[PDB]
Amino acid sequence: NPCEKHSCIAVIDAGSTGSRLHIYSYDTDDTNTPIHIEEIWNKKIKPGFASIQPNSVTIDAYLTMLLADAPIHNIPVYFYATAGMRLLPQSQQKKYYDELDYWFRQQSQWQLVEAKTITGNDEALFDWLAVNYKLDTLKSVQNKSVGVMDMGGASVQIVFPMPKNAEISKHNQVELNIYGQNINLYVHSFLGLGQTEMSHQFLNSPSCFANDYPLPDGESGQGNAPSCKEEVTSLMNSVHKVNQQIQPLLALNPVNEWYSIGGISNLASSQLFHFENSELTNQSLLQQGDNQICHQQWDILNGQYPDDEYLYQYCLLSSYYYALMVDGYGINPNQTIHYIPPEQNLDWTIGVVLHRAL
Amino acid sequence: NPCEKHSCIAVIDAGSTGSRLHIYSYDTDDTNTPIHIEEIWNKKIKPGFASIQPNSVTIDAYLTMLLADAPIHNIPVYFYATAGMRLLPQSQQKKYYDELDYWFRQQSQWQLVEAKTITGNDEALFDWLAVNYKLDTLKSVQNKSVGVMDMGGASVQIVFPMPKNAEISKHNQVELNIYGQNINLYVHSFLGLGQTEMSHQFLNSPSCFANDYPLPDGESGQGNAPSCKEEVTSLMNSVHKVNQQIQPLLALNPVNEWYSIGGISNLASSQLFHFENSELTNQSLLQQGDNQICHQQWDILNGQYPDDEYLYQYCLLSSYYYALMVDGYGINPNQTIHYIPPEQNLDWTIGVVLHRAL
Ligand SMILES: [Mg+2]
Ligand SMILES: [Mg+2]
Ligand code: NA
Repeated sequence: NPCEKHSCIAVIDAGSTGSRLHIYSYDTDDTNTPIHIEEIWNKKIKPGFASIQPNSVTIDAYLTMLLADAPIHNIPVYFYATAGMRLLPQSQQKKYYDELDYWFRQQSQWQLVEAKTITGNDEALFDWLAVNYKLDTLKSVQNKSVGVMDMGGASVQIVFPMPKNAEISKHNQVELNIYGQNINLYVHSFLGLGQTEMSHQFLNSPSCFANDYPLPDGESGQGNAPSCKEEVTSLMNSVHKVNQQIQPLLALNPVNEWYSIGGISNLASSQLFHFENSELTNQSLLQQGDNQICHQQWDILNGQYPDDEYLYQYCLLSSYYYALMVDGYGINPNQTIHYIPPEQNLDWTIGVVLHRAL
Repeated sequence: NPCEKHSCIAVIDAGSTGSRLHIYSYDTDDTNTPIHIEEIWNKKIKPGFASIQPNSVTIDAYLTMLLADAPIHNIPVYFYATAGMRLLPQSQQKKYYDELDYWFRQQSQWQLVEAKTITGNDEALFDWLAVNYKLDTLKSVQNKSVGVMDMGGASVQIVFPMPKNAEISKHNQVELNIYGQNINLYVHSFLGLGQTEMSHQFLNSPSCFANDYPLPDGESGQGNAPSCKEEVTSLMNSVHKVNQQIQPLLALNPVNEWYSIGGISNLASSQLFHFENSELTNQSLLQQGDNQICHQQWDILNGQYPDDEYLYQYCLLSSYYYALMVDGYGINPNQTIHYIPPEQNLDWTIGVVLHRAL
């Protein structure tokens, strides 16, 4: 019974591919900042909140599925949506939040505090705080710079320490003081470069799929990860200018340790890829995708690995993470990238627990 | 009931943003080819079939909404999905068709003949047949080349006469004999270049939205249609290589008359754009988007035109159409593009009526 003995709050991550409810217990320090944060309940549902029809009945069914069986009810709730809602204009988002408001009113258990769409810059800030909280690097001044990448379905975030730079948009910088230390971060979010959204530009690229994979417009896969990666790079850099925006800031503000969350954790953890110590390199990721998926015969590979719904996309995703990290951000292909094990349930929502007290 | 005296079939265009049921009555000529095709019923619903969750209740609700009030039944039904379903792997699509098949087997007003996702090349063939059926150019050999463009939510098609060519993929060429004439067409569909998918790459481009439009990541619009157009061109050409694929073939097989269907018809017929004779030029489209939407103050313009859900996108759409047609396909900016009025309910489904028999 942790909430009779500690502060508890519920935070919902309403992401593009699904929603995750977390209930956290915590204590606070002499400034009322959260410490000893523990997840006491987790429930994840699909699909994305923004993908459902915005009406009375659909929203009731969704929230009921997300929330009903939660072992404790009478606590404060934060519902924060990310890139799936950001694909919609505010006028269309309002329908969702109007219905969501009404639902929390028909019940007297949950105490809805806020429900809104957060910007990609806020999501990146919470990404950094959540990871660094878990690493225990917040309470003392660090010798080393820790960067975080979050690989989502409709957006990707990157976030790292950088002193205030009045040449760069205020939207891409954040200054916080936490646990008595002053931290300055660069934040950026690329909407359209998440997994789902970017995949929709390459479904008819034979280099991006296993041999003989049936592409939608009737051609056959003929995988080749270096080729697929160059196609993805054109979207990263010719369209979004990822390189031009990010590389000069990392040159001048190098990151010593990189951590990633989001889909890359699942792929790295899957039966198809082999990585030690919950870390990878981009070079090993591209070579493994090239040999274990791109250059395999699809029907054979599909039969060997029956229980993985993302299997058909692994040539593409391997290629895409390499294009993003190496050709986009400029990270060296042999640089270690730590990824958080998916079983740990780490998303940015611990960031909300902390930042609201700051 | 016309179907007691004429052949009737139902064809459903299951597109990315909605499904449209059409019931056609027709007679046949001496070769059993349809003539005198008349739409006797139309019903359109949203959202797209691929956007719903696939289970018994949801598909029943969707199919009931689409079909249940048709004045005529006891007829064959063809359900053909397009790019919305093409975004999904066959394993996910299969769930939708298994539930759809069951729904039809559980009733007796409709005789399902086929329910399947068609390729964008099939969709392009049907786009050309539907338009030329309505122009009455199919019964006699033409001394004018007619090209057809279909602007969808997830793909765009282009299709035009081109003699059979051993160097072009067979998948991009179609030969058919109709009404005693032999017609060879080049077909192409670009998955990811439809309006909805494209627009997801540019939601944070200030050049693509009216002044001060709130972009999702917190920057402000600062519209400029030529600048937006150049951004969209990088998707067209640096990613999809539209120019390299299409321009050489139009150079060798010039089109005399261009017809467009899909979203452009709605935009051009809206209260914000002014065109006569159901035709436009790319030069005028880009000018009108630039001056009438891009360079306006968002809140002022939104207050002036409350009744149009697409208004916020019109700076981006005018620029995207120009990027697609001018920079992608090579069409001269002063060349007339005819658009079928939206009231006419012309989509490619008339092609299905004709094509079966050939
Ligand atoms: Mg996420
Ligand atoms: Mg369509
Ligand atoms: Na997309």
